[PDB]
Amino acid sequence: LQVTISLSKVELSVGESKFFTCTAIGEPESIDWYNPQGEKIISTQRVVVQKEGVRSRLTIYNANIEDAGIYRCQATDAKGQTQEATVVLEIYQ
Amino acid sequence: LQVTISLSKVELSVGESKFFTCTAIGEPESIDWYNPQGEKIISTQRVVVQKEGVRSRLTIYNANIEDAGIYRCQATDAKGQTQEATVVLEIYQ
Repeated sequence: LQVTISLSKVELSVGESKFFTCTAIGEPESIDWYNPQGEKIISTQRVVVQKEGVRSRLTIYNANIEDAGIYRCQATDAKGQTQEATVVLEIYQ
Repeated sequence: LQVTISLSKVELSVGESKFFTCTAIGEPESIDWYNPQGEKIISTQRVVVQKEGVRSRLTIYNANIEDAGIYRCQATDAKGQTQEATVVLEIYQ
């Protein structure tokens, strides 16, 4: 048994910060995050991704109105086949 | 491959409404939601749970300050063994 609670869309207020956990059940080889502009997110000082085994944590710090958009988590097994989940970030104020 | 994005805690504003999706990967026989007071949630007019196959959707409508708390999703395989995930609901304003 693996149980998860996931959300379609999350609302954030400017200045707030939140982390999202992505989980690949299977024998996933890689898990990456893609920002609402198509680009694999590389940890910065303010948006960090820390892979915690079979899970990957994207933490958005000090949110701003430009962080809005669809984020993708994308998993990859060892024969190069992918699978993904998307969460929608809204920024208010 | 099964991919999911889940949150530790979600903040809601009074009057707002949001749905949470719980997923049990395995051969889950049942999936139930427990409100922050320990009780299996029974669909009302305002808080509905609709089981969608291997997933269960808890929708909280017209949120109020009393909806705050920890919610549990709890899955049960056919030999009565359980497993769970918890999300934290905060209500502001």
